[PDB]
Amino acid sequence: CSPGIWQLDCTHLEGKVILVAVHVASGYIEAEVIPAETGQETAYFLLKLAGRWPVKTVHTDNGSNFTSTTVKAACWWAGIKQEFGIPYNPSMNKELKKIIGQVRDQAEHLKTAVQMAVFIHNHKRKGYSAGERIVDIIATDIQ
Amino acid sequence: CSPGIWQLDCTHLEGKVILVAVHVASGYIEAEVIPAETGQETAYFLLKLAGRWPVKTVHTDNGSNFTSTTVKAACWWAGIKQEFGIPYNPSMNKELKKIIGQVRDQAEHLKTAVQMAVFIHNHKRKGYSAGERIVDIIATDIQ
Ligand SMILES: Cc1cc(C(=O)NC2CCCCCC2)c2c(c1[C@H](OC(C)(C)C)C(=O)O)[C@]1(CC2)CC[C@@H](C)CC1
Ligand SMILES: Cc1cc(C(=O)NC2CCCCCC2)c2c(c1[C@H](OC(C)(C)C)C(=O)O)[C@]1(CC2)CC[C@@H](C)CC1
Repeated sequence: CSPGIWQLDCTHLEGKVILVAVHVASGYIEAEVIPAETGQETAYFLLKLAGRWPVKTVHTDNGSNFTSTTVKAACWWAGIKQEFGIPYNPSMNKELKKIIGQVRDQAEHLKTAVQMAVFIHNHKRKGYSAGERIVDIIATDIQ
Repeated sequence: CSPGIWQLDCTHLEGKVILVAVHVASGYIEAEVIPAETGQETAYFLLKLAGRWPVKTVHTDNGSNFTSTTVKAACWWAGIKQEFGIPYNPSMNKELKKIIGQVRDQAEHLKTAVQMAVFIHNHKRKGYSAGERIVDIIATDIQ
């Protein structure tokens, strides 16, 4: 997979919304609890992500996520296009919920447990970790 | 400078608080508006940062920032130590305020303009950009 492709999806836990972004080529994840599943939260999240990584295309399992003018304006400003090379055929959201449950009792707030789970996931040895693979993929792509 | 050293500081604009983290070796920045200048916001921010980058030591220009038990617990869990190799002698916070002012009229909310400014800063050509330098520094360090 190309080094600039990211997938964004929302999942639900404890009555709250978790926005999950996956760097498809490496398995690296960024995730955050958001108050509402809205175009404004999505747009703000995409702007943050694009300022930290070289985001070229974005995919999702719910295409209606990207219909708001707010999201479109954010993609426009950051130069993000929609991904079309990933067919929809009806993963880590469940594996991420697994880690959250493992650490949930260590934190009061769900948003804390989510970041603990992101940390665990990105640094776990699978023989590099996801965090190691993304930087080497993007670094190699620069050259 | 070592590839795992980050500097964290808060600055103020429009009556709000902006938390600014700098990867000292590359100039790469992450920044966010936070509601209050509190140990809980600092701790949560450090947990997010450490799950995304290999954070080994953290420095600051206001040492009292790191006295709360909440921050200490976060550093403990993520394995972060305090940096001692950067003497205090009384930069980018001003350069970042410069970019914010340049784009401020393009967004309603300050928090949006901040992320726009982070994007501009990390992708500006200075002949690589900060975003390119951090990944190559960390990738080279893995090997
Ligand atoms: C709200 C809250 C409060 C405290 C706190 O001040 N506890 C004191 C400690 C001193 C001795 C006992 C008296 C109680 C702590 C956390 C949190 C956490 O929320 C934030 C991320 C800070 C926003 C949460 O969601 O629970 C930690 C540990 C300490 C943060 C680090 C993390 C790995 C584990 C959870
Ligand atoms: C709150 C808000 C609302 C709208 C919006 O829905 N405008 C519509 C567009 C359709 C046509 C005119 C009618 C009005 C827009 C933004 C924001 C922004 O706050 C968030 C990041 C989304 C949380 C802000 O702080 O202003 C953007 C552009 C569009 C986001 C992208 C960014 C590069 C520039 C600012």
